Amino acid sequence: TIKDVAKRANVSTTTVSHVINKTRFVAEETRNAVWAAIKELHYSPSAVARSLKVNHTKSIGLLATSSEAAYFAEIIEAVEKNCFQKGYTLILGNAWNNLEKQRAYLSMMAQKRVDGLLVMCSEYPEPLLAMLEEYRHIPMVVMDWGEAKADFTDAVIDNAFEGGYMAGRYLIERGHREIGVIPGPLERNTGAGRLAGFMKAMEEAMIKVPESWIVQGDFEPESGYRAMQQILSQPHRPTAVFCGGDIMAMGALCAADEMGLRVPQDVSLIGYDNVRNARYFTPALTTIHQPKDSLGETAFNMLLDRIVNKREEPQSIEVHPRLIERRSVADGPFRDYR
Amino acid sequence: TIKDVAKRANVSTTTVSHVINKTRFVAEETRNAVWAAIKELHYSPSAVARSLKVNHTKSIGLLATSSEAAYFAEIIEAVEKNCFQKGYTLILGNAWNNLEKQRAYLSMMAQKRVDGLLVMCSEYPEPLLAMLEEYRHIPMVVMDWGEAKADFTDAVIDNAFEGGYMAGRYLIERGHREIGVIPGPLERNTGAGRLAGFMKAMEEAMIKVPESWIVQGDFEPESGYRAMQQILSQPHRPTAVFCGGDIMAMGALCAADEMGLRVPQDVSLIGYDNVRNARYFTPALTTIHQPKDSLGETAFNMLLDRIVNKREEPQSIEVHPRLIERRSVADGPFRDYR
DNA sequence: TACGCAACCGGTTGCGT
DNA sequence: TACGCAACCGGTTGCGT
Ligand code: HPA
Ligand code: HPA
Repeated sequence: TIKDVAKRANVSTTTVSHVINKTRFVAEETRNAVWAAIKELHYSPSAVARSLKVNHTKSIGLLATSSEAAYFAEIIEAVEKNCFQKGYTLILGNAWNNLEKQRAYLSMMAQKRVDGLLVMCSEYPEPLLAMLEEYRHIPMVVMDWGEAKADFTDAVIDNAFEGGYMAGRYLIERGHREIGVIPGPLERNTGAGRLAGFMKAMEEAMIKVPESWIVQGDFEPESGYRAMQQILSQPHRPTAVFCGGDIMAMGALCAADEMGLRVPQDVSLIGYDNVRNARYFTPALTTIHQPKDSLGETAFNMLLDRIVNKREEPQSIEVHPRLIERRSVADGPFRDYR
Repeated sequence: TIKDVAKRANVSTTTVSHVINKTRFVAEETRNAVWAAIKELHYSPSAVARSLKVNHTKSIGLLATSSEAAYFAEIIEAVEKNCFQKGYTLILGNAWNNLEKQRAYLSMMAQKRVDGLLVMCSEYPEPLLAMLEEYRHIPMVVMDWGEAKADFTDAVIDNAFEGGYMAGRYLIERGHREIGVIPGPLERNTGAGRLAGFMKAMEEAMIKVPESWIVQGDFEPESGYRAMQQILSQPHRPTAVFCGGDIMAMGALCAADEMGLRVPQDVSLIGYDNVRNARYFTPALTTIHQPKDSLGETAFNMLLDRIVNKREEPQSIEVHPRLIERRSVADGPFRDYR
């Protein structure tokens, strides 16, 4: 069809091309005509054709886990913003922590020849670890590890441990010593990592956590509900609870409110993430905030660099968590004796 | 590089091709060799090359509004599931109710030659209306109108009005007559349409809504907060409130809980959407459920048809809302006198 | 000066033998 | 029998004049 343009315009296609991409001088008269031709013709230049030659699709691929979850959703929205802002196009792909689906997506992505890859697969078993290496060639950044797990990629690191520690302390310095914890999957960073940041704080203060007091979540509200309830269901119950993430948290508030417990009056809750609506949680949630947006843009940019500046050596940027004080935590028994 | 394969395998590329796409018989010996060549070679066949010839990218484009919002997010997750399941690849693009960004996305999409388009732009002014026609050629379904607004597209319709009516009735039949309403943007379907479904129910019951009692929302929690609060801030206040959507609702619960009002004891709230976590709202939200998942898959399929079965005539499928009874509504003053 | 020739990017496919 | 020739899909670009 570029041919149809050149022809209506009575010029070559090389010409037609150059005008469309402002790539070498062209007479006005000339320029005009092509524009008109492109116009009456209702012309849209194919990018697949163009891509075939130039050797880049100008589109990036997000090999995500799931996309509804507030946490995820929020990052993604970020990343898209950035792609759009720099001409990139986004391919959102969710493997749902499934290898098979992951190999698949990875393969379609390669075939569609994505300029780069953004990886958020939550859990990284050896198998997934290996597959990814099989594509070192396509440039990529893993956005969700605690520390760099491989040399063939870029990594953006969150400091989940120092976030976990932050959560513990606050609890501590506010009067508590009988604390519970609902962590997320241990097979994750935001799971294991947040937990241990928290646990160090406890060891530091000679506070021990009764195992009947730590209940595994999966980052979903329901798991929050079930844990909160299994915790407050006990003879002896804590005065404060540290919840792995905001959504599961919001599920801990429900349960407590269902056994007519009071937050923060009967139980204080500290969450983790600082999702867009935690302030409108009830009560408004106190939690550790993860810079999700800088998490996103910071990832793009590392990619873009590898893409453009053709970098070869892996990089790793750290991002920082921070405390957001709301109204779901209350002083505890030991406040004044400090 | 297909050439490099053919060569290592000592056969033609036509051959190499046919084996890779099981498109005509090939000797085993032959088949094997190519597989081996593809292998040692670590071969990934380009789809852009392939697309160039076959004339289809095998990828669809979502011209969305925003993607963090639970409602949206949930649909999207749906749609992706379906694309993946039928080989399609997804391009998520959010125009944020901005024409300029919309023209842009639309254009990149055309250029990248998407097999079809899924449209969710919330508001459709004449301008946006026109641009879309400029692409009748690319096959598309609008997933968010109340009734079909143009002949050059497919439409999936939700029945927002009969959802709005449902919400009113329940309120009514539960004892209420002093009701308020926080609608979403009137420039939308889920805004205007839900409102009027609701208002008919009221007219039907000689119930009038004091204008100081209807407060505009924007589907965001904060707008929920501000409205709830502007409503209960009055001398004379309603006994029940109908909220345009679940997230704004969850923001209405916060405020009420902040002026120490009681839900549903001091105010009953009926929401709209049935988002994944409304059950874990506090109290667990009573609301009208929109089949979001069937909303998604039902859209794909209309597209896929137009794509595959090359249909030309616009279609329109209707989907149905339904009541989900939770614990945020309580009997009202007139219950027994009915 | 301002522009055109023609080869190539990596696959697919209609005819052949 | 099982397979190869070569033209084409729609652009881009190094040399020319
Ligand atoms: O691994 C995770 N999954 C879901 N939500 C999360 N929020 C923090 N970490 C996670
Ligand atoms: O237009 C809308 N926008 C956001 N959320 C929504 N939920 C229902 N309708 C809408």
